[PDB]
Amino acid sequence: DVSFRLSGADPSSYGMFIKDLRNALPHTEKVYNIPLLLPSVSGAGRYLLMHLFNYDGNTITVAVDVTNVYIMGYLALTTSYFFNEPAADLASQYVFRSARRKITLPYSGNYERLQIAAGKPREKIPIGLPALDTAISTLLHYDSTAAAGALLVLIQTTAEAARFKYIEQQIQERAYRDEVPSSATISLENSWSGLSKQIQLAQGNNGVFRTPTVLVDSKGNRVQITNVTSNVVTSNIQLLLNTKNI
Ligand SMILES: *[C@@H]1O[C@H](CO)[C@@H](O)[C@H](O)[C@H]1NC(C)=O
Repeated sequence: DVSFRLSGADPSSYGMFIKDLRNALPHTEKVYNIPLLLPSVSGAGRYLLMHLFNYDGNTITVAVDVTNVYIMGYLALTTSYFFNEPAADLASQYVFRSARRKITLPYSGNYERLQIAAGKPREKIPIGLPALDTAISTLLHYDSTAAAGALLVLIQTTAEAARFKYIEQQIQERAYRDEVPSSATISLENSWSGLSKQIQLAQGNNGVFRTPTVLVDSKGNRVQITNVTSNVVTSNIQLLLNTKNI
């Protein structure tokens, strides 16, 4: 368990939640000083439970695969909800078995299918701590269209912030006012797998990527990352997806 309370939340307590989230993910090595997530984990140890409390103190518990930071499903009162995909179905064998009923959401967890279900891309969905409080409250009342948008908010404010310090900082800036994610934020989210792969390939290649990774920077400009000396590698990314899962 890691925990976050929106009641009384500020940039510091959110920082501590994101720190806790990162520290709960097991790893045996660092690659260029960045934790390398495990190739796999067998049984219930695969999944971390995040306890989130909205402002009024209602709670959901979110199940996260510790090898890839993917949200598999969540529990809200006595009802469990899982994405419609095999990994989630497998997770439902291990978490929230005490739920009185289990609902399978009518989409998978990937951004493309979530955006379809929600009626909108995530460029247009404001994120922040208030949006996170809203998302928690939404997931309490099954509505599958509303839940898709809530889940885009949740994934970005939790998993994506764990992966990148820049995104954590973006959410901290939106502690008391939501705002659509920066282009750079979207870019990083979409590049995580690729960055993770190229950082791993750079080991044995003198710190140079085999294939450059294109990102958008904080001013809106398209930039190529070619090696591990980039600030994206030294001072941004916090977790690497294992190339075994790429
Ligand atoms: C790698 O990227 C840096 C930016 O960090 C750039 O200035 C430099 O020319 C590149 N160095 C190598 C060894 O490719």
